[PDB]
Amino acid sequence: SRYKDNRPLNILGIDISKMELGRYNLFEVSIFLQGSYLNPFDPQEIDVEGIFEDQYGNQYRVPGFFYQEYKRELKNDYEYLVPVGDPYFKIRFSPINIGSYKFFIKVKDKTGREVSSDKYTIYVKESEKPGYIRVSEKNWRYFKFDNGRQFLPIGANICWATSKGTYDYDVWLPKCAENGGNYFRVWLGPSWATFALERESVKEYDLKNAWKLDYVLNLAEKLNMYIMFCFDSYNELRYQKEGAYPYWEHTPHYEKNGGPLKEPKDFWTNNEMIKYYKNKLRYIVARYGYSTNVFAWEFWNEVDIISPTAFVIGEVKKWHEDMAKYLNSIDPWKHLITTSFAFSPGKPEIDSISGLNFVQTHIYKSNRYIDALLSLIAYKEKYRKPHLVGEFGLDAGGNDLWVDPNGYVIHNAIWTTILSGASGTAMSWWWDNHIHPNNLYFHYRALADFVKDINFLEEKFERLTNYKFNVYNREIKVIGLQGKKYILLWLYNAKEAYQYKKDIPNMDSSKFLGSIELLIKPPIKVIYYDTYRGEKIKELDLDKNVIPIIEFERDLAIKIELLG
Repeated sequence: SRYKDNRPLNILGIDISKMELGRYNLFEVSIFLQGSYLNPFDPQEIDVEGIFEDQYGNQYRVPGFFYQEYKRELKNDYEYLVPVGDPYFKIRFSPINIGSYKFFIKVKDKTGREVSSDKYTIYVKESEKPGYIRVSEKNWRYFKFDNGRQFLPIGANICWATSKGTYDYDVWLPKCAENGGNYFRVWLGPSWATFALERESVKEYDLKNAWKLDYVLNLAEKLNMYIMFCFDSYNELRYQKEGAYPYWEHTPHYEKNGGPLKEPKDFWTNNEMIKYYKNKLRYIVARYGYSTNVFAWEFWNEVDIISPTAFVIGEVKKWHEDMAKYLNSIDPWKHLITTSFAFSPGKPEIDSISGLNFVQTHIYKSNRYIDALLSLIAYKEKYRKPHLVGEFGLDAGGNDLWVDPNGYVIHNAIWTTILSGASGTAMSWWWDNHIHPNNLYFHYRALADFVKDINFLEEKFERLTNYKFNVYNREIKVIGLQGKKYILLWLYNAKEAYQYKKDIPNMDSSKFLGSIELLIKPPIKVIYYDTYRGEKIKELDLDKNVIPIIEFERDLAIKIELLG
């Protein structure tokens, strides 16, 4: 309770960021107040709210949150944050409709006293922003923005920084975005994470780390990138004796460290922990919910590998059901909600929860991972909601960095996942020690440029099924999608695709190798696409349904337009 107050409840002053702003832009109110509370992060101690109403009958009840300003510097080789001024409270709002809004501020503290402001009027004009990300109503395999444009996530995990903190995101994110990236994932736990809110306590949240997350969210806003926020990771609830980077002994949840829990099993049902967790969800909604650059709220990283002493399937299921209902109810903008598993097929009792809007896969597999991805994507179509391969690599142990410096594994996975029908790319690990130093972003640029003009929401793509290969003395395989106006093929050499010691293909020749016959109606236009240089190699107008395959080293993309 370092931030306690014991004065009669009064609003002292307010600052309004701007009285006119654009659709989906941030409207920020800053509030100085005094009152009686032991913990500004607990709504039973102090409850700040903004009540906003448009001219179309919609009301928004926006929780407010405690804030400390900082000034950042790169002091030697680490980020250093200097506090500026006293902490105070904020309300962060984003308008969905344009036009006029009225709003007022309401505050209640532990004494039961309530105070309110007068009503203020603001004006919202049209903007370029596409809105929040939702599941597509036209094709449940994919995401959309509110404005109807597709959101096809292309990117990687970028879940924490080095000691350089936000200065690492200053480097990684512009490089990702200039190479077709629009997506990343960050971690808000365990307590060592860059953006850890529960750093020293589960009752009070870390204002420095929350400020870093502000900064990175603002950078995503400037770069048109969209972020999955992962609230907790399994390490928090895994005992030392169980390995796999366990952190229970160090986590603030444990009674040894000041928390309410005697053991991780009690996380799911302890009333005090549930209350604190709901307070955390309220803080996250208050501080970040306004942002259309929040793609999704993710409760857990790999909740199935918490301690086996703590995983009770019915309790974990009920907790996800109840927390998804609570989060949705307090989030004025109704962001997407998900969770994840280490077990690649996931847990159907949890994945089928209606309140989880999409499902995920994590998979680290060294052999025949192309087939594994295809199989998992086919399997999870049973849920009739989008599927994000949210973690991918060869080996949780990092063998990738030594065996595949050119990123062929990432390359194979991102092409496989997009052309197998998943909602976006397989999302690599190793952002800091592999993707960036090896400059692997070109793989994403080539894929992004291949799919950029295809509307997955309209094509009614199905996996390619009726094809005949005529290829002699080479074992070529195909992953493909057949749609209303396009067929998209990724062809790979089953031998070479899993061999990583070779230099990046430099395609010079374009000899004839073989053919693929497809069930289509001429005429058609065939585009051959170099998946490494990210460019068209050759274009062929065809009057029959036999598509030549030109020579390639490792893999080749083909885009076929149904003209007839």
